[PDB]
Parts: sequence; structure tokens; C-alpha cells
Amino acid sequence: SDPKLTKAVDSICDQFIVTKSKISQLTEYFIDCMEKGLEPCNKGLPMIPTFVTDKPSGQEHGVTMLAADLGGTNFRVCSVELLGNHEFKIEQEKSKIPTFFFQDDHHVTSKDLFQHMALITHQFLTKHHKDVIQDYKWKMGFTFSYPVDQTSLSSGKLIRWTKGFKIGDTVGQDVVQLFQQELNDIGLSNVHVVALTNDTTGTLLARCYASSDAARAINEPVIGCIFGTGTNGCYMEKLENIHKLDPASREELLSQGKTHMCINTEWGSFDNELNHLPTTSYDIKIDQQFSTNPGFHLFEKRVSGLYLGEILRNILLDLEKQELFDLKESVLKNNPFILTTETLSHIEIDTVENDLQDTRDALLKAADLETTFEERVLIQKLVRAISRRAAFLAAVPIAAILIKTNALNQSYHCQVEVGCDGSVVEHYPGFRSMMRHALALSPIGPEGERDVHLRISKDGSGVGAALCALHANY
Amino acid sequence: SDPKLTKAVDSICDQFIVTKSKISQLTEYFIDCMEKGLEPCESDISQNKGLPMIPTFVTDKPSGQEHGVTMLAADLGGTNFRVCSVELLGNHEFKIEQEKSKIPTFFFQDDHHVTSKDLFQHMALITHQFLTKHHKDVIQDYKWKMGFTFSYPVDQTSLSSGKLIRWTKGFKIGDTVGQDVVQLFQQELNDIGLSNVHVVALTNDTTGTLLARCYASSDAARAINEPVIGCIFGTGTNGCYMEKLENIHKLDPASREELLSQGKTHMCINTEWGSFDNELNHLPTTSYDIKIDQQFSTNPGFHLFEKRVSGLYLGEILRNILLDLEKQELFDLKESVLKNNPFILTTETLSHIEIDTVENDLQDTRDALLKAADLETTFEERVLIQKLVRAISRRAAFLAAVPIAAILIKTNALNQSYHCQVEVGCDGSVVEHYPGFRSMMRHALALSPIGPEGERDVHLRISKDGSGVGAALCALHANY
Repeated sequence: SDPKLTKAVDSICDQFIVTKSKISQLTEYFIDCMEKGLEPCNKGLPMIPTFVTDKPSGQEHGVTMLAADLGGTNFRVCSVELLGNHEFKIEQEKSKIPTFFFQDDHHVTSKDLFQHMALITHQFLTKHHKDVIQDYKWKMGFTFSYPVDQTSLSSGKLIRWTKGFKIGDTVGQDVVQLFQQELNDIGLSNVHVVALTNDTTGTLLARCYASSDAARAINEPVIGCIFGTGTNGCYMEKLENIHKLDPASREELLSQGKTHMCINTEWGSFDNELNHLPTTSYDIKIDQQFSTNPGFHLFEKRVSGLYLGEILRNILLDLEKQELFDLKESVLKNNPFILTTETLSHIEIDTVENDLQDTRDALLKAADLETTFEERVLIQKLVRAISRRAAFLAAVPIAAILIKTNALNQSYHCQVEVGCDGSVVEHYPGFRSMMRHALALSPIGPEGERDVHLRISKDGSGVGAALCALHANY
Repeated sequence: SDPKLTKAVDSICDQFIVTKSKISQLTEYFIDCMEKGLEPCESDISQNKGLPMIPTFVTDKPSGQEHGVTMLAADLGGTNFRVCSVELLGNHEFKIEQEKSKIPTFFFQDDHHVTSKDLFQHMALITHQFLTKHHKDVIQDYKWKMGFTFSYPVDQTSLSSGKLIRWTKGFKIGDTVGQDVVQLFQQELNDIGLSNVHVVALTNDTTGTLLARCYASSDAARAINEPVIGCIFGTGTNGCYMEKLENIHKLDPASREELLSQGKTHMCINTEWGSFDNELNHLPTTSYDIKIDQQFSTNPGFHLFEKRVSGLYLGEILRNILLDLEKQELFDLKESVLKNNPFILTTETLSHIEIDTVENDLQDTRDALLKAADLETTFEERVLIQKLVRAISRRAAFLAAVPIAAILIKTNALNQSYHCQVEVGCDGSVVEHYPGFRSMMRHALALSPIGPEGERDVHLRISKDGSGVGAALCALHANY
């Protein structure tokens, strides 16, 4: 019960507090950054057009689409059978990405990556659709959740590799052409990649297709966002406000009956100048020393589940330098990311009436960190401070979008749906509960939070991609 | 456009307003009635104003991993008799086979001296019909365990024994009052060769809804979420919650100690909150509420709270409002049939008006009123009818939140742990299908003494199959 340690922990916890005033300030600045990014090309969000202008109804049926997803660990290819009535049949296969693609001393080229993806695609069709592999007229949606300068539904150039990829010659190239050329070269020229999509876009479309007609009567999906190891979100913006879009293209869509286009905000790079975002010593150390892309996606680094546990590690290391916390032969030193957000899951809701056994056990399993009960009480305070900051900042982009689009007060009993995927928002105990708190503190107030629904929406990288491809031409 | 009619409608709408202060008053008064009703009945010295608060002898919430052989369940309501088989698979899943049959109108006519043998002999036959259809090969071999869902007030003395206190819905079989309904049902089952079907549990539709929600609530949910209430909001209303055994004073003190020694800490209580404040000491009341109770109710004087929130009377309140406006010569009923046709306007009719869009000149309202009573309407008239409907439904939704708020305060269920979330598992046509009913309930909860901070931690979750899965869970744990 070292009072020096206790006073140190309380002061560190106070550095993570996000006040009502701060939420308001960031919500206003986020809308400003949204508008700057919609202007033609800054301190504005990427606000990247996705060229998706139609939300599915849920009754589309009578078609089978293909979908491919390149992630940080696996490459997935699947077939999506739309059955109507909010249902679908899906067959999928995942294969690990060779580790050579994440190491930069192997002369890895874009042809190596996209030829391997074409191979996996060929293996999938040979297994699940052998009779129609070379004959069928497949339409495929390519889920590519990386910074991409999208110029149409089927064309976009890689801006920067994230998630640890190390393929240099992909930057600046249309990834749809790179993938299509390899698909042609292995005898799958009948597989046309007709859509380039994000996991955020897919999450929104997937929720629109599964959202029942009775549910969708008063509920309306307005946002598709991810809160996992990374963060991002998308929403529907009025065509008139997307000034960076070719004004001639705008009129073409307006005459065809379109009124909105989904925007990939890429809000992980929100306020990278840190003009208003919080910043602790631990946030700076994580950015400049333990990040694959130092200086980028700083907002992401304050909410993502990849860094939450690391924030705690650096807090305990700093407490050990002050001779306030005894690591007692642990393995926290010189082992970045050894404390994961999963470790914190067992500490967040751990009960003190159990002498914090789950906390004791969770720390021994991760780094053989032996602890006293009084130390665990204080470690829990640090964890709860870390997660609340992430949860409160996570609500800012959502609040900003609902205010800009004036989506809450659209009709009597108007309810809005925020489709959410990701390890943190889905499984971190009380994360969504704390997001709802921040929303109630944000300018939408308690009245608005009551009409907002954070609903978990899975299958974004499969059904969502298939839906983008349905309306496009083979 | 008639400003005379508009001024009358707006003034009628203001009579249905439930204020924040009124919610607070009713929430505090409801907690008082909860405590009066948990006390034993030595006399009626202000205790007659207490809620029934009936012990159910259900003391264990399912975990979600319960599993075992197919159980049977029977459900008698005010309209239908249901028989089903429920296979509990563990891991929050189950397979259910069910059959529904309407209660013959023979039971709703009081000029035939209908007896308990007629009812329970009919139920035994339907049960036999169910087993012969879905389990023909094993109807006579298995040792079936059945849970009996009986959505009526019952002076329950154990999990498998309880005497009917009063028929509360649309039919009255006089010789059933005071008799154990499990014994009446079991004897008729024996007489038709289903003596191998043992009725081992008597449960309420509220209790079953709570138990079914405990079984479906995920293990990850059970970390922070905890089901605390099972409620019904349909043609009737009622709810249940878990009370500490120490607080159930009407229970035999020896039974209290016996259960505490067995590791029990709470028992589910059937509040029967449909009879809340039948003296109308604080509930709102319009002339239309009085007219419906004394002239169009099968049980005049009873379940007045229910008559202000249940979906059986919401549409009827509108009918009496339109009839009263025609007596004042402000509204033209034309060639409609609202006169002398009670309940012809149903809550489903009002469901199409609640969210009907005015930018389409309220077409759904036009169609719903022509189909229901051939009432032709103008746009200006439909605007005003929609206002009346929205006033009626909001009052129902606001009063519906009062018992829930009261239970959460009485049991201090919101502030039990960091990130403490509570689940109110609810069934019924209104809370499930009436557009915006739950949204308006959440509003009233935020206005109640739990405040916005508390509403955010309350989750009104629709829980179906409660009268089956809930009964099956009682029969799984009970002995054949």
C-alpha cells in the first residue's frame, strides 16, 4: 500500500481522463477535418470516395459473387450466395500469408503477392466450384483495407502499406489491375475484379442486408466502422458535399437518382498534428519506438487494441525507474507488445472480492510478473484508465458524423445503427458501454445516444465485398 | 382544416401527458406497493393497496449450459393453448417443436356452466394430439417431464403446486378458483393414457421469459450483463424479478432458512403489476379510461394499470375519443362502423398510424382506417388521428417504464459492479412490434429516478419462446 506508488498511479490515471469539454472540442474539430478533406487537393481527413451509392435492401437474391480479403495474417477467398430475406450461403478458405511479405530483405514484389493471391483463388474454385471454374462469369469484390487513392469503384492506387507489409513496388499502382493481371495469367481470366472495397464499407453494407425489414423500419444503418487492432469508419455523404469528385461525374450520378456516396474517412489518421488529441509520454514512446510507421495513424494508436497493453507496459517500466514498482524478475523489459489487450480484458472487470485472482493469473501468464494484492488494485486502475480513454476517443468520430449529417432527427422514432466490427468493440468488457457514455456527453447529448445503437456487424470482408460487386458490370 | 376540431384534439392529447414528476411519483409509489405486498396479510390496513408480489419458488437462474433430454411444456393464455417439446442442447441453444390451438369460444360464453373438467380435459386431448404428431414412436414409453405455463394469479406453495386466485383474462371458469391447477391437469392427462406425462412445474409467463433470457444470455454477456426482469407487454402486462429471500416476509420463516442453507439467496416474485394502483391514487385517468373499464371490460374494476398500457385497449381508447368528438359534432364518422363495435380498432391498426409518413398524406392511416371500419378520412383528419394515436401510445410506453425503474431501484441492481449492465427480457406484441414503443420506454427510464446514467446500463431485450424454454428449464431441474 505504498502511498508514494498510490499517488503516482492516481496522477497517471488523471492524465488519461477525457472530459466532456474535450469530447466537444474534438467532435467540432473532427467535423472541420471532415470538411477540409472533402475539398479538392492538408490537415483534413483523407475522406476517400468509395463510389458506392446504394445501400442494399436485404432482398437481393439469385446470384453468387466472389470476394477476396487481404489482411495482416491471412488471405481469404470466398463465394457469397445471396438468398434474399437477409440470408446468404458462404463458402470460404483462408491461407496464411508467407512471412516473406512482412520482411524487407527478400526482394518481394507485387507480382509475388498478387500471383500468390491468384493461386489461392484458383485453389478455392478448384475445391468448391470445380465444375464451373473456367466457364462461370464470376464477379469478385476485392477487400483491401489499406490507404488507397480510390478513383472509381474498380480502380485505386496504394498510398502506403500498413499492417507491416513490405512490398515497395505496390505503392502508386492500381491494385485492381495488379490482381486482375495475375488472375488472367493463371487461367482465371473469367474472374473479373469489379469492385475495390474497404472493410468499413463492407461492414455497413453487410448490416444493411441483414438488418430486417421490420428492424430497418425505424432503424437505419448510417456508419460502418472497425475497432480492433486498427480503427476506421465510413458514412454516407451527400454528393453535393463531395467537392473533390469530378463535377461532371457528380451530375452523372445525380441524374441516375443517386444522392449519397459512401466515404472512407480513414479516421485512424485523425489530427496527426496533435493540435487537440491527448498525448502522454507513453503515447510518444509507442509511436516513435514501437510502431512500424512512426508518425502515422496517431489517433489509431490511442484507441487500437494493439497498443493498449503496451501503454500499460511502459507505465510499469516508468514506475520501475522511479523505484515505485518492483518487477521482481518479470519479462516486461525489452519485450514490446508482450502485454496485449487480451491481458487487460481479464483485469478490467476482475472483482476485488476475489483478491483479483484473474489479474494475478493474467500477468503471470503473459510475463511472469508476480504481484501483490495492493499492486493489482492499482494496476487495475491503470487499465481502466487506459480503456476509458480509448472508448471515449472512439466515440468522437461517431458523434461527429451523426452531427454533420443530421442523422438523428430525421423522423418520428428515428433510430440509427452503427455497425461495428473489431476485437476491441466486440470483446473488450464494457468498451461499448463506455462509448455510449461518451456519446451521451458529446453534443448529441443523452437524447441522441438513446437513439443510437452500436450493433456488432460481422462478415464485412465477405458479404460486404460481394454486395459492392453485385451492382457493378462484369 | 377545422380549427375547432384541431383545438379539441390538441386538448385531448395533453390529457395523456406523463411528466417527469409523475414518473418519479409513480416510481416511488410502486416501490412502496412492492414492500407492502411482500408483507404477510394479517389484515387490509393500507395493505390492500399493495401489489400481489406472489412467490414463485423459482430460485436458480439458468447458466446457459443446461442440457438434457427433450422436455414438454404447456402454455395456457387468454387466447391460445400451446404445447411444445423443448430439447435443451446447452451452449445457449435449443430445438423446439410446438403447436398452437385457439381456445374454443365455448370457454368464453357464460351460459353453459363450463367447468374445470371441460378445460383441462381439452388440454389433455391437445397434449395427446401433440405427442401423437411429433413423437408418435415414443408417446407411451418415455417418462415425460412437463412444465405448465399458467399466466394467471396463482397462490403458489411450491414449484409444482398453486391454486388459482382469480381468472383475469377473457374467460371465467368458476369452479377452478381455489384448486391446484397442476392436479386438475395431471388427472385429465392420466385419464387419457398420458399418466407418463408428469406436470412437475407450474410457472408464469413472466417467470419463463426471465429464465429463457438467462439461458440465451451469452457467457461473455453474463460477465457484465445480468438478466434481472422478465416482463410481458401485449394484450396484458406483468413482470417478475429476483427478490432476496430475507425480504419475502410472507414466506414461511422455516422455508426461508431451509433455502438459505441450500445456498439460495433469491426467489423470483410474480409482481402481477397489472393491478398496480387500482385505487387510482396516482395513475393518470381520462374519461375514456373510465368508460372502457366500466362498460367494455370483462372484469370491471380490475387491472386498471394494465388497461392503460396493454395493446388490447389502446385502439379502443381511440375509438371512444372519435365517438366523443362526433357527439360534439366536431368529427364526421361518415359511413363508418365505429359505433356499437367495441375493439374494432386494434393496436395493429394504430401501429400503421404511429410511424405513418405525413409527406405521403398519411396513406397507411387512410388504408388502415378503411380496412378496419370503412372510415373515410381527409388528410387534415388523418393528421389529427395520428396525433391522438401518438399520445395514447406514449402514455402506455411511459407507464410501462415505471415498474421496471422501480424494480431496478428497489434491488439496487444498477450499481453492483464496474460496467454493470442489466437486461430486462420482455415479450408481448406491443413491446416487440409497436413502432417506437421501446424507444419511448427508454425515454421514460431516463426521466425516472435512475436518470440517463442508469438507462444506458439497462437493455430492453426481446426474449421469445419464454413460455416454452422457461418451462422446460424448470422441468429439467425438477424430479419426475
